Amino acid sequence: GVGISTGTFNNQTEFKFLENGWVYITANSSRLVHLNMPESENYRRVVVNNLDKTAVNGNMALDDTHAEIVTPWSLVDANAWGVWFNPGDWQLIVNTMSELHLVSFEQEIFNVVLKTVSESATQPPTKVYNNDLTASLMVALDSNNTMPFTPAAMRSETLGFYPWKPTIPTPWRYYFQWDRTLIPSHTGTSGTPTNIYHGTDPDDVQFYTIENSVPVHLLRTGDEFATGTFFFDCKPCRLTHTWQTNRALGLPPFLNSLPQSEGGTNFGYIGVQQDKRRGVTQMGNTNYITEATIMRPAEVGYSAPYYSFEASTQGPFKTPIAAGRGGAQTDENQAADGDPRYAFGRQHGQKTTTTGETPERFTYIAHQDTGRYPEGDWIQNINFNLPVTDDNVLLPTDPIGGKTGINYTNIFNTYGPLTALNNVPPVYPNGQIWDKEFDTDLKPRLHVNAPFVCQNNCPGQLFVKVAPNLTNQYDPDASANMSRIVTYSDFWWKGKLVFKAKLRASHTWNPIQQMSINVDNQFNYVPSNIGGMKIVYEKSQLAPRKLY
Amino acid sequence: DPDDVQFYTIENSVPVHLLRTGDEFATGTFFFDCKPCRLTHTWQTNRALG
Repeated sequence: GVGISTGTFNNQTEFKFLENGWVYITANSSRLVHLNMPESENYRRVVVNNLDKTAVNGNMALDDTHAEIVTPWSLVDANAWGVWFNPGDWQLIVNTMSELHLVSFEQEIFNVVLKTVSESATQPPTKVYNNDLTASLMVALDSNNTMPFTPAAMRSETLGFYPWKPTIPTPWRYYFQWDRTLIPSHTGTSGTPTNIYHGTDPDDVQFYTIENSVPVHLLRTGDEFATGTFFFDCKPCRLTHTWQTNRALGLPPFLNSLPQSEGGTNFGYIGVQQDKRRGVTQMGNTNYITEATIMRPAEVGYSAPYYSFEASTQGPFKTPIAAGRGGAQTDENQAADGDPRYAFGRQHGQKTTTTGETPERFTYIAHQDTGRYPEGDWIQNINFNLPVTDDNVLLPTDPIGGKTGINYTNIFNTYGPLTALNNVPPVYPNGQIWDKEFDTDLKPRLHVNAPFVCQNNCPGQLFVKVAPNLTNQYDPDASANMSRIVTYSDFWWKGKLVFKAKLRASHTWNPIQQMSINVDNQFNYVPSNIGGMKIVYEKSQLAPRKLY
Repeated sequence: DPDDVQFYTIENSVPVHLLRTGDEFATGTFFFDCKPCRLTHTWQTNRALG
């Protein structure tokens, strides 16, 4: 009814401990959601073309040209770690667990309130907020995944990360097809490179509408909507990282001389001359068995062309890579291609009491050592005469195409049948949790954005919208915009996300890395004297494991 | 890198059997799950297909 509540607030995280070292993690999330009525009730096909920016030679990487359908609907997206876990729960998970399973997800909308705004004619402005007990809220759940999948984590537009802070949903839009050509250039290129928006292919037009594809429920102040529990079919996510590169696989060489004293100046020695050694190499025309040349079971990681931009029908885009740079852990200033960089706002971690549009940002330097250090690679001739001469080696310091700032490693690819690599780690709090699997016939081995990828399906997207609230003057044949009563809705959203995790076991003599509170980071986890909050990023794969 | 340190000891991880002259140790049978290995070679390159 009007005065009877329809749900309960719940933002607890439960850890139910099962048998055999498995724990059942239930993450409850409750938010207050604020929804204004849409700017227009119509679907728009809007094109963006930043010709002014890309007209400058050398700015081709700044292309923003695209076509999208702007919809009158809003998307309630809870696909982010911060939506479900506070830093304490994350500390518990990433310190005490070894792997994580995504089990189930359900959500509901309850305690719907629809209000209208009226403004007086008094010379000093003044407005009064009133209830409309008979207005309705339009709620659509796309359980069959008919609409384009638009995870809001990519744009930092999920629900907020604080239970005590009200949140807003993101206006929903999806991509419309377009053909675009952009010929690259550089500062000093003469003429105008071809920079043209070609329009849309009729063969690819897909105009989706919520009304035609999803059942829509009209919720009044006494109604509630529950989605039901959806169960995932995803692979487990490891909460441990690998440290072993190819150089640390297998049996080390036997040391025939060992140090007799402590100190860094006292090393051990193999003793056997390098060409006289025993072992197996994949170099059939050399007798040198060294740590670099000895054969290994397979390859860990792969070189990829970095900051490579590929063009297709829709224009240029960056070639994605599955691993971060080498040596970035020692020096963050060297973090580059492959290290995901997150920009977010006051709803998602930025200090809630800052001023200005500048976002908060961090680059995630994962603990897994699966990357490459291209400044240390080289190619040399098959003859393999050592020391190698100038003409017989291609160093990263050598130019390609006459460019003094491009070397062979920029265009280099060593992905092969022998490559082994890990899934992306969970990035807390701004990282996406699950992703939908591509509908290609041949599918990618992993997604760079979410650690969980949905094989068959995963939960339908939840769309909300304030039902039209018309005045007495509505005329459907009038060309101008609709005349509506200024209406907005506040409703309560509750979600339940269920995980299954395995408690870790101490395998080594030494203690592993753990997350802790310390004097430097202490104030990152408590409110300021004027109510300000922030959620800094936490690494997930703290503990090591043996690759081989 | 401290996050990668892994010091293993046999005494802390494996049961250890002390054997005297009159003792013996059998491991039991382990059964594999590997794929078959072919004792034949292929000769066709792309130029000899079809």
